[PDB]
Amino acid sequence: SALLLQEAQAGFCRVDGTIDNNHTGFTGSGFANTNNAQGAAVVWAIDATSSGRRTLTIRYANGGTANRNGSLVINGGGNYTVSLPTTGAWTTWQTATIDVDLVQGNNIVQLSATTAEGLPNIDSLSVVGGTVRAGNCG
Ligand SMILES: [Ca+2]
Ligand code: NA
Repeated sequence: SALLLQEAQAGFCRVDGTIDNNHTGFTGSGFANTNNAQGAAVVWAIDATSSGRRTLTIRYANGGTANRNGSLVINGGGNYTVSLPTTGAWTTWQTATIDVDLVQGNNIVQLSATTAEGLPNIDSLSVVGGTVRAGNCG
């Protein structure tokens, strides 16, 4: 019972940048393309019926040469790091995976750029562990 969160669907809260569709290979209607600024984020919300460990999978494209690593923070601060190396092209997508603890109830998940390049393009977030559904943005 994984939860797959796409742009333009319940549980997708914000991108500092735009939702774009001009590179092939994404899923849903697009992908998030952040501003080129550190701290630029993609934000989702997840409701968990019980606290407990989840595995998050972030599908992403990085057509630049440099890593564009992310800070992943839950409820404005768990604080995690996500490594986001080059995928070799803006049309090649890979996944980065990270285990986190979610609390029972609402979990605002922010993935933010650690560098001035912003994040790679972010296609989707997948969440596995217990019962999780779209949360409340805000
Ligand atoms: Ca997508
Ligand atoms: Na960008």
